[PDB]
Amino acid sequence: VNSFSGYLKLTDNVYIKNADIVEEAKKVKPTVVVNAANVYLKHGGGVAGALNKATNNAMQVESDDYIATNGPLKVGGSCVLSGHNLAKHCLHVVGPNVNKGEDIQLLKSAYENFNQHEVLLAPLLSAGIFGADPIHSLRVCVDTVRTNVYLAVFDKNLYDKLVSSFL
Ligand SMILES: Cc1nn(C)cc1[C@H]1CC[C@@H](CO)N1c1ncnc2[nH]ccc12
Repeated sequence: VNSFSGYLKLTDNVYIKNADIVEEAKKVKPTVVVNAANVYLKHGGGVAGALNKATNNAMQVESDDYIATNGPLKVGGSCVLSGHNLAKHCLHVVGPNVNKGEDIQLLKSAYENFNQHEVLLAPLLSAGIFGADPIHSLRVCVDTVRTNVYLAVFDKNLYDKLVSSFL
């Protein structure tokens, strides 16, 4: 039993809700919140911009030190950093950004990072400003993640379509 509330159950391990991931994290304080990161950990917009703003830019400060030490992530890769006031940890995961021409096949690799964590709050990778088809992202999520994932979808219209079209 966990404290996630109001989710629709899609499969044995995948759950979905129309929610603002910032507000969900603040309420639940999950062990792991997933960020829709880029390889530079520049949290300027999209989910990343919103999560960072909610930390009063502390996420960005920590991220800049991470990059200065380690260099950029790989597309499809991840790193674990602090969750600040939102979660114990933040798993920064880089899905391909179609608006950069990045291989959508890397979306499965991106979701594989979730399997290193027993329970996560997460957005649909490569959705929103990363330009991928959110229906496809949900399919890859369900077919790749085996741990318990609670998916937050900001846009109410898109959520209804993901549910209604889910196979
Ligand atoms: C814009 C945007 N850019 N990216 C990378 C994702 C999004 C939006 C669109 C689709 C949805 C994916 O779950 N997503 C969010 N979902 C939940 N909380 C959120 N807070 C802020 C954004 C957001």
